[PDB]
Amino acid sequence: PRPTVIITGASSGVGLYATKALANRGWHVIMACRNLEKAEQAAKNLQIPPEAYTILHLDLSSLASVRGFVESFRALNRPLRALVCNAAVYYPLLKEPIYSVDGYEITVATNHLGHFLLINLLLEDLKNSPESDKRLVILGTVTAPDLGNLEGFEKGFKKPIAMINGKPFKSGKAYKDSKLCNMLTARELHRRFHESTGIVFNSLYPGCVADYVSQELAGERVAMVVADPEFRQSGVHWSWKAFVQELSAEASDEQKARRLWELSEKLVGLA
Ligand SMILES: NC(=O)c1ccc[n+]([C@@H]2O[C@H](COP(=O)([O-])OP(=O)(O)OC[C@H]3O[C@@H](n4cnc5c(N)ncnc54)[C@H](OP(=O)(O)O)[C@@H]3O)[C@@H](O)[C@H]2O)c1
Repeated sequence: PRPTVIITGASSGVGLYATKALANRGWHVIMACRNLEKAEQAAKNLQIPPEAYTILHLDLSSLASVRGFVESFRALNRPLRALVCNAAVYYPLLKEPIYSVDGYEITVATNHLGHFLLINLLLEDLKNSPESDKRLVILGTVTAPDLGNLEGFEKGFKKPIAMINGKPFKSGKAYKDSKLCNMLTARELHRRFHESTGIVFNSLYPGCVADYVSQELAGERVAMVVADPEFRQSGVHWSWKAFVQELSAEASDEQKARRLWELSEKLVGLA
């Protein structure tokens, strides 16, 4: 019946090669992508058997699209074994911010807020699934950049607010802030839900993937964290030969992780 894993941002890079690696291991991969034609071209391009994947539309920068993707996935009537939050956007050259359809600065909106809504919905599916070895894996970063007292979120994160700490827009820092949000979400997931659900919640940094380690190897590392018994440990950040990486003070701040969660629920319409 083939275990089922959802991978966001599966049409390129780490996510595409993770799709390849898990399809090779006998999994059925849901490629959750925003450009359906680029995704089908990429899967064919890597010679992934069509039995092993299903492409569904997901645009993380639109909260309505997130809910639409979840609807489409649930219509397949496939029990979920794992979720990989891999998609990310980075805009190195912007000097002024870009806002999502929902009104949110696009880097944080895509990399954190859209994933945050997706996680909260698909947690329901992981809980209900009868699989015994269920995992939610978040792609993190090397930096283990600062959210202040989350003033930008406390005020609702609408234009002209463009940074989580409410200070002036900086595009490179917006990216790092968004990856710190990913790390804090992985930590709060473990704290709140690991004992209650038995789901393994962790993160990983696969290495520096110019395009240094290859995209193919990075994808294989994602597959190990998803599938291999040696990585069945909740609440840890894996880094590379793999080791448990101690996190920064800000990423280990449990009050901040909880407050980020509460404010994020509000911003995505879950409160
Ligand atoms: N590259 C590195 O060295 C490195 C290092 C550490 C961590 N990471 C992390 O690894 C993960 C993947 O990175 P990558 O290097 O493989 O980058 P990538 O090749 O540019 O792939 C990013 C994927 O995310 C998707 N994406 C962007 N916006 C989206 C949206 N609104 N909705 C749905 N999907 C969206 C992209 O879709 P499109 O194909 O349509 O553009 C693309 O498939 C990220 O979380 C990144 O932070 C990367």
